[PDB]
Amino acid sequence: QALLFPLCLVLYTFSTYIGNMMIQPGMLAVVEQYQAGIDWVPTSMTAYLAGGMFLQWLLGPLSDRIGRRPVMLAGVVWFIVTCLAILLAQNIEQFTLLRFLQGISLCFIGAVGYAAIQESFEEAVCIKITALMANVELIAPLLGPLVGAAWIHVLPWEGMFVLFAALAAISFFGLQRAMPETATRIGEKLSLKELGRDYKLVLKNGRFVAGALALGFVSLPLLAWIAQSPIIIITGEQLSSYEYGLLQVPIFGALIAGNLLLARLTSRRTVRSLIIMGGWPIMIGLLVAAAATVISSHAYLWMTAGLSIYAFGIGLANAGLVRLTLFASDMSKGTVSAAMGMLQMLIFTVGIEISKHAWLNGGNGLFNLFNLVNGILWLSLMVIFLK
Ligand SMILES: O=C(N[C@H](CO)[C@H](O)c1ccc([N+](=O)[O-])cc1)C(Cl)Cl
Ligand SMILES: [Pr+3]
Ligand SMILES: [Pr+3]
Repeated sequence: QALLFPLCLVLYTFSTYIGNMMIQPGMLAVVEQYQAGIDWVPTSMTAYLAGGMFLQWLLGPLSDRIGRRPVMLAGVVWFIVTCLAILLAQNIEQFTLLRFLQGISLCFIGAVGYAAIQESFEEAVCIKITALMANVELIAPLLGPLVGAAWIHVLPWEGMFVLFAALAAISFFGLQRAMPETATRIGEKLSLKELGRDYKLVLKNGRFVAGALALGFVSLPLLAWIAQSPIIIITGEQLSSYEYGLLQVPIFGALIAGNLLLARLTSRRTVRSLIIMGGWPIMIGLLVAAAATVISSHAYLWMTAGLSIYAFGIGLANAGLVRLTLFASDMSKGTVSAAMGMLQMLIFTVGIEISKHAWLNGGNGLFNLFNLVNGILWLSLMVIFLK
């Protein structure tokens, strides 16, 4: 009778995710409205993700000391305010700063929201909620760009931010009445020296770092495609909004297909064999995209096929590498999760920006060549990581 709590956390999580996914196709309308160059399109996502890594390391220990309730509720409010505030941005620089401020809201989901879930419910009921949250993460990158392309076809980009704020408001009120206080160290002081030392400690573990870096590198081509596909397809190939959306279907559908095969194979395959199994489509897909576009710069259908094959591999291999990276360090899971989360976002932010310059200077060929080296770096780390 009190399932309002995990339900409203799912709603909030969903809203921060479309806070990125719906926005990207709208970015072409944003830069036209500010009369800014196309180079600002991928940067919207870069700033959002950079904000997502800013406070990651702090919120867990802090909410443990002052309460999961006030910290979680504060994050929801912060998202509401920054979503509305971007309506007042006067140039693309100001717009990009607010994307960064919005992205900080991402830190509250894992470090305090999910921490509260694990502390409240039975381990059997905890699996049901976790699975549901995983479903949302899988559905957002498919539906997001589709709904976002449909939105700006009829409605202003500003309207999307009003929608994000509204969904988060509903989420606030449910959390305000249903979230219990579960923080275990209320009243205790926080030492930033002890906290910083815990992070130096996790980063000393070479096998943990290899796994965490590998997760960043291997996912980068997907994230770069989310960031840049509007300018690649619409301004680069001179195609329509409809085709932009159509090309998302084989890519994110393959990702889903990869995850469903994972579920069917899990009882009769170890984590290690699934990573190796995914490596074939990961490497072949990225090779196909690169070879085709070097031969012919405008072979965007070959590019899309290569990325779908690669995306299938990710669906099969990623969750297993997450699990193994998590247990590669014997330290507290709060510290480990936050560390691996920050390492992968560091790669995403820097990688998208490199990817942007690669595309601007050399087109689809360079875009896909850079994705290929990221695949090679994942593979290089797995030869070491797996033993
Ligand atoms: O895009 C992915 N998701 C992972 C983890 O969910 C990635 O770390 C990520 C996290 C948050 C995010 N966002 O809300 O902007 C995007 C990617 C795929 Cl690699 Cl599954
Ligand atoms: Pr310490
Ligand atoms: Pr400690």
